[PDB]
Amino acid sequence: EPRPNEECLQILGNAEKGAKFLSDAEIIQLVNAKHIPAYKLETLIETHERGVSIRRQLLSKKLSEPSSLQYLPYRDYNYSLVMGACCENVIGYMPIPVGVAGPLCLDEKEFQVPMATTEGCLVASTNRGCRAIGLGGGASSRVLADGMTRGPVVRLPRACDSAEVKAWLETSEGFAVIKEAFDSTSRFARLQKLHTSIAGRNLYIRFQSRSGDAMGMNMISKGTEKALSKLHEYFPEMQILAVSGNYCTDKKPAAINWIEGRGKSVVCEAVIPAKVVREVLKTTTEAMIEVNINKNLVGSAMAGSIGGYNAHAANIVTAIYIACGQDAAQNVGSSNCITLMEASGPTNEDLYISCTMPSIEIGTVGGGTNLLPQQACLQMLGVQGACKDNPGENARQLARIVCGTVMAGELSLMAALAAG
Amino acid sequence: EPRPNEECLQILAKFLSDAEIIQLVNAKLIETHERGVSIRRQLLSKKLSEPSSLQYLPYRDYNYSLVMGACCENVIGYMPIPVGVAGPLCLDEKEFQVPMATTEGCLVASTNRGCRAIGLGGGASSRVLADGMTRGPVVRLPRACDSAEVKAWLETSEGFAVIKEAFDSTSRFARLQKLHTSIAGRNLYIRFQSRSGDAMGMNMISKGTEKALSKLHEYFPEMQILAVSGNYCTDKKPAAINWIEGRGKSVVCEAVIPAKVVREVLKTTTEAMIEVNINKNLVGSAMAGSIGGYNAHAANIVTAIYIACGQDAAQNVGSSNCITLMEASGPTNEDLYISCTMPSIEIGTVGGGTNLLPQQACLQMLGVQGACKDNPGENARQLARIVCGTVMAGELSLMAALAAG
Amino acid sequence: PNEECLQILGNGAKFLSDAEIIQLVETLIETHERGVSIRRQLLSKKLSEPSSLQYLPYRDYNYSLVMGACCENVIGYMPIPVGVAGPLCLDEKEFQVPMATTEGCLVASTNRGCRAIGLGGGASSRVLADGMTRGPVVRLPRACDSAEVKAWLETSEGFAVIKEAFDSTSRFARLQKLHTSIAGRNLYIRFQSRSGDAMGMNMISKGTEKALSKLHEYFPEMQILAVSGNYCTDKKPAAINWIEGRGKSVVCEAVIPAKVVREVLKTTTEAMIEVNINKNLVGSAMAGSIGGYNAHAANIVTAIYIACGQDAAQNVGSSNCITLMEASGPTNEDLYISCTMPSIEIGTVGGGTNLLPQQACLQMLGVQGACKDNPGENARQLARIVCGTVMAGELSLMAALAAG
Amino acid sequence: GAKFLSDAEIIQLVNETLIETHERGVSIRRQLLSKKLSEPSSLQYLPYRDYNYSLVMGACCENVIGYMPIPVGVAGPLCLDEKEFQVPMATTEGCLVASTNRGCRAIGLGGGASSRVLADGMTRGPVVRLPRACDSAEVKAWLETSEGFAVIKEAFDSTSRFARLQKLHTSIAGRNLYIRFQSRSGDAMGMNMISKGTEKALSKLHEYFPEMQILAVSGNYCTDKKPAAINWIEGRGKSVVCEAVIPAKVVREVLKTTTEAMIEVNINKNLVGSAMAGSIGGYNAHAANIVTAIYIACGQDAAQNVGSSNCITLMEASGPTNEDLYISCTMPSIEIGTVGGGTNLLPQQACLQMLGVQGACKDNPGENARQLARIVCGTVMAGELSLMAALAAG
Ligand SMILES: CC(C)c1c(C(=O)N[C@H](CO)c2ccccc2)nc(-c2ccc(F)cc2)n1CC[C@@H](O)C[C@@H](O)CC(=O)O
Ligand SMILES: CC(C)c1c(C(=O)N[C@H](CO)c2ccccc2)nc(-c2ccc(F)cc2)n1CC[C@@H](O)C[C@@H](O)CC(=O)O
Ligand SMILES: CC(C)c1c(C(=O)N[C@H](CO)c2ccccc2)nc(-c2ccc(F)cc2)n1CC[C@@H](O)C[C@@H](O)CC(=O)O
Ligand SMILES: CC(C)c1c(C(=O)N[C@H](CO)c2ccccc2)nc(-c2ccc(F)cc2)n1CC[C@@H](O)C[C@@H](O)CC(=O)O
Repeated sequence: EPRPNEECLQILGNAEKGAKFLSDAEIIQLVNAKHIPAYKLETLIETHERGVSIRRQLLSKKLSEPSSLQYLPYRDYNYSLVMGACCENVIGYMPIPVGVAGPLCLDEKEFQVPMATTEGCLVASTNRGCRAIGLGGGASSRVLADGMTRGPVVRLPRACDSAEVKAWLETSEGFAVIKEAFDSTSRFARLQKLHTSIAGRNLYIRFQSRSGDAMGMNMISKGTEKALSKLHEYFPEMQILAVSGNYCTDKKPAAINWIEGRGKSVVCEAVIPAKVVREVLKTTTEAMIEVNINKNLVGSAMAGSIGGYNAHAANIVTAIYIACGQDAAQNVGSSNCITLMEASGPTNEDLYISCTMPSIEIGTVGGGTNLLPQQACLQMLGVQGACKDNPGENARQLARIVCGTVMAGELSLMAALAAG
Repeated sequence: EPRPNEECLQILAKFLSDAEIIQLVNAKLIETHERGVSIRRQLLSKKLSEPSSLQYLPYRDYNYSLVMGACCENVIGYMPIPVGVAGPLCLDEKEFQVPMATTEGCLVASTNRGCRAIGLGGGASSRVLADGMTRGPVVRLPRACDSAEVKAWLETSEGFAVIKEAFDSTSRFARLQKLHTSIAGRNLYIRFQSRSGDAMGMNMISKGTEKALSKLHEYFPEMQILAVSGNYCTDKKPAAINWIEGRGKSVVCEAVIPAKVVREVLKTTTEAMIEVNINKNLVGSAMAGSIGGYNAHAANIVTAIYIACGQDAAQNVGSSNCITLMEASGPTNEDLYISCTMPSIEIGTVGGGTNLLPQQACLQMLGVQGACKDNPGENARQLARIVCGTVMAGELSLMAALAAG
Repeated sequence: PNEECLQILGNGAKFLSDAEIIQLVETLIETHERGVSIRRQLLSKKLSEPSSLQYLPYRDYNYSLVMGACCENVIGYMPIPVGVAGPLCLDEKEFQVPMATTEGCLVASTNRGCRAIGLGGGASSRVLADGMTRGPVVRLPRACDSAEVKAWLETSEGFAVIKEAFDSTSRFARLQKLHTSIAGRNLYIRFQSRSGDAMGMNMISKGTEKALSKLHEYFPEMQILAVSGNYCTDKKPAAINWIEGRGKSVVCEAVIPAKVVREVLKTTTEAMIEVNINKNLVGSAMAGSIGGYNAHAANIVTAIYIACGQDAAQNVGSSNCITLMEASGPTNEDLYISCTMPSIEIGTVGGGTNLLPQQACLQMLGVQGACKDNPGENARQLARIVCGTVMAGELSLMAALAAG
Repeated sequence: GAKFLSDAEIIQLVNETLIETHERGVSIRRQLLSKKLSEPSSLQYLPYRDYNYSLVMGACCENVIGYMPIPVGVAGPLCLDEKEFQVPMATTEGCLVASTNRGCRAIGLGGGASSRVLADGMTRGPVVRLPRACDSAEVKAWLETSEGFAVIKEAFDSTSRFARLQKLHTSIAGRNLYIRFQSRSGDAMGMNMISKGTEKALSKLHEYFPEMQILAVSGNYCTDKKPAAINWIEGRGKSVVCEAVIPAKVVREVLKTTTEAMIEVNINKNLVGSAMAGSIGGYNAHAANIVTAIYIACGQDAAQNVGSSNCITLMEASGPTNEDLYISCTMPSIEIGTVGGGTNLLPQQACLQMLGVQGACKDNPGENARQLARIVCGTVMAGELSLMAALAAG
């Protein structure tokens, strides 16, 4: 029997009763009367799972089809780590199939690479690329740079004033003061040379710094706030218009990420014997190079691409990112890649391949990497959490694995297009 | 208990044990699909440096029937992505509860705040401006003089009619629009474009493209199909051609937020919002050398909806293309007009990950699951409008947070 | 005098002296050259060094065709050295290409590239498209309204009305399919049309003004914000010109025998291909280039443009070029080269092509003025010559870079 | 020997240095050229007599058959940094000089413009190649150390007095390494000076990495005379900014428009319009018109208008009543000089002398080139003001 709303408020308020005594229908009555907020259903109710169940029932009534959420799962999931960290207004979870592609022979080691995707043939094709690399002695990679960025926009009264601030940041003394404020916000914060650009009285400042094993967006944002506050002391007429003025650039296509790099800049390479190209990849070295020149270079050129000189790097990046608790929206910039191919060896029949990815935004701590299922996929690769002995080594290793797996995916798709 | 290799083969699955099946694989089929995943996980665990790595990677009680031979291979489980709800989104005199699969804290709550501002301001209106998935093969003739001849042939009415007949014959939803061609010496990049009903249409347009190129091969036997995709589509890479010509659904959305609502809900002013939009989304993206990235975080919303609704999440590269504009509005010039224009939303409600039941639950929330029989492509066009509208909600909230500081 | 100078001017200016007219301070003065002299004297007193104008020439130049047409506030002319590179063997013909430049070695290097092409059987070119553009921005009250205008222009009926207004302005005004693009309540409309032998910026601007007035009849709430909303795009870098084309889209090609690559170009075919891939494709890609997949197309375009009375500011878009190179022939030692230039903005009538010195350089190439029997043939031929000469320039410079 | 022989004697012998005199050498080359043209009378109105060919031969042009007169107009005074400039503009486009002159008048009545040079450094961007990507990565890291950069900086700076190497920018593409050398070049544009420093620098780098192959001294990473995002973001040559405030009264009477109309056209044309067109660095009306006209008049490399005209034009409301028009133009890659190339010729030096920037500034190296870059940016702003007013007024 559904009790009145006045009586239900007294039971929940009591210390030795709680929501346990109230029913499903009674809690739904309190939320609709604005006594209890729907987004705090986890804290008020005895368990996290029951809070999600109540929000699903509230949502179902609003929908045109009441049984819409029937096959959206929610039970037996660890909501404790998601609440107040990863998601709000939670109505369940979305299971994404995870396949394995390996072994990927990279830097004299072997990796079993997890790939969360619903695209048919993606895992198996990437697996074929790994097999070709394995029979060809393996791949080698190098991290060329490491530093997450934030690109605020500030505004001085005049262009003459903004020019003065740019010159001030360029002196050794001015940069030293701003570096002191930036680095004071975190243990891993080490500010590199600034990258500034004027647009009239506007000034776009590109802060860059390592962030341990974190992706580092929040850490670099906090350091940027303290740095601009210190700059405000020397220039009180400056106005911080936005902590992100799209000069970072985060989650949008931008030539600045392609040229300067953002996060981890990485390069991989391998040599596939002529026999391996024929038997595994069902093509030739000559055919692979001709498709790479006219698709990945000339084709992308005709399309007006900036940073998209590859076949499907975004497929591999997105799959690994979802599996390993990364920010999947950062696939925009993280998938930037140029794939090159040429002839090699004594008879000029072997296929040299390289992929260069200047802006892989990645981390093994914080965000979705705090969740246990996501940590399982990181644990496969041996990069879960922060490396204490060498800060940033786990995040750098994951970036190398992404670049190497992208190269495996490039080998297989380009071989499929060449053979027809 | 473990039997020899000879005794295990004569019996062979249900009779044998889990330990015996592992011995058969290493020596150099399964009853249920769930059991097949379990055997793959045990073999994988021995190869890893930490054998208990897959402990918290779930796999049991998941419907693998629709995944095997369709969506994923070498399957070792599934990855649960938390789904949240942001709504109601008042769009075209309707109300939508938008599912958002993400692990970024505050994304769903912030998008929900943007929805609240739109709802208190009378709502949003959107229009689909274009619709047509593309494929951009590269072919090659002996000379540039020959590739020019093929370009001119495709430009004639009768030449285009022959290629359109071959293309449209592959599917009942296939309707070939005007071709866009581009020469690079003896190379010729042909951009086929066509509606695909409610499907995203990559497989449908690829099939029509192969038949179209085969027909072109009859008139020009010296032509060589180098690649069915020559990166002129362009699929899953940044490209100005998608920005200018469009790819999939081109969409526009708009709303007017009362000055009262900008102050109380968004904690800012209309003047501050316009100033940040001009200097971040236009001038800022311009200084960064952006093509199509004239927005705050469209990619966050696109990606979250895409994962929840069984889309190709890798297509967020081009689908996130967006320009966000803001100006003063109303009789006192204090209200905030906002528009978002997304020329290349690549989306669908049939095929791929939308065949799975959990993904279909999120599509069913929006009322766009499956193929619309009475009006082909209506559900896919509706989902594209919902994405553009939710992106606009996300733009309002994030831009308000940046302006306020 | 002071008062007497005004009375004589009422009747003429020939009776008054140079110092008298300056005391007071085009149509007032009798001759055109005399008007330039008085303007130079007034300017000299304003300069910190009045002797600056000493070596800027002005006498004995035909100012009749420049006044009220090509330049204002004229104080003389700037002599640009003109050299000749050729013969350029193009489409079974031979061309002597004039090149106005002050860059040392440019003409001689381009001349070497021509020599390589000529010993290898010659080049062949094709015009792929033709149509100058104008890209206005209009504005409707809402995005729902701008979408209504876009759909209306896309129908056969709505396009027919706008095409009729556009085509009524000029003989050569023939409107091709429109290319529109929405940005909220804004609508950017790309009008395109051939323009005979003229570059066609004034002709397409007149057709666009009439087209937007006719569009306002059907949509009275529409506001023409600007006749150019940078969607053309004219004289700025833009991916739309690269993809859709602007003016003449052209391609050239040639096979250079292996012997010619060694003796004339002092390099090999293999060396040339490796530099082309890693400089013009990969190098330009790393630099974030849109349409700049070449060595120095801009050098050749600019030089020919100044010599032949073109708008040299249009080298921004006209120099768009992708240069490709691969192995060729039975032994795979011959060098196949092609250049593709999708947006050569060019003309042989109007503007600086009305001046006699500029017409001399056009007459060398056989493309001066309008082709009567085949309208647009002279402008198309000049675009083919530009693309062919660019290819000559690519061959020589790329060979110099490969050899080190 | 050559002086005694007639014009007709040398021409019939065939069917540079031997002629001795310059003008007669151009005359003989015109006659040989005439017999190859379908219309030999084409050269009639192409002038050549009475021109100083002494500075052109072996410096600026080859196979010379005359000169091309380009009309030069004057737009001014341009009130810039408490000074006044009469800006020469070589063009054949009707109304360009007069429109630019109107923009100068609007700036003059509004108190004048102010400019600042933000950066200075011509670049060359060679491509080198190591055997593997691991090797090219090693060279990148070596150049990034303080000791490695010091050795390369020593070889670069030894080639010239003005050669002072700045921080290198490198980019890997597999086994390729693209290295962007940058340095001031006094008052010269500096393409020749930076190329010589780059050659000696790569030779020193080869001592430490002998398997390195210099594929090309320019690998299109400079980037010279092609559109490139690297020039827009990092700058090339002179990076400059200008600004001015135009009173509401001046916008109405001189420019025939309003401040509100000018800002709306600038937002929707120069920002949103250029954005829709897929532009990188083309956020302006016609900076290229002004850059090209000044460049041809002042002996610059006109082909460098590709990168030099990169410009973003911004406009907003200003003043107490918010009715005045603030304008700014930012041009990050003005490639320019007042010594070398076409600036060696006397007519071109006349136009440089009008602006007071001809030749090399002895007391302050690079001051004349910097001043001319400020004048270009300021004149571009005048051109932006006038054309934008014409479009706004319809
Ligand atoms: C990525 C998967 C794997 C793939 C493959 C592929 O790799 N196939 C090989 C050979 O069958 C393979 C090998 C082992 C196991 C299974 C399959 N072929 C295609 C494909 C389809 C239609 C079409 F018209 C062009 C390519 N795709 C989908 C391509 C898309 O995800 C990005 C693509 O569109 C990006 C681009 O190339 O522009
Ligand atoms: C949208 C999310 C949640 C968000 C918000 C945000 O929406 N905040 C408001 C106010 O707190 C809010 C309102 C209701 C509920 C919860 C939170 N503020 C930031 C943020 C952080 C640091 C920083 F330096 C710049 C912005 N972010 C991260 C956005 C990023 O994913 C793309 C962003 O980096 C793209 C860009 O603007 O460049
Ligand atoms: C075309 C001109 C003449 C040229 C040549 C050239 O053609 N040289 C050959 C040498 O055999 C030649 C042949 C016959 C007659 C005379 C000279 N070599 C260079 C050059 C200089 C320095 C340097 F570091 C990189 C190239 N340049 C300057 C080109 C520039 O205007 C655009 C260039 O910067 C575009 C680019 O490649 O990025
Ligand atoms: C600057 C020149 C002179 C100019 C002017 C101009 O300045 N006009 C004013 C008012 O009449 C004026 C003031 C004083 C003296 C003489 C004339 N109006 C146009 C023009 C023509 C057609 C058309 F459809 C759009 C504008 N143009 C041509 C500009 C072109 O070279 C680049 C332009 O196309 C770049 C662009 O805006 O996209």
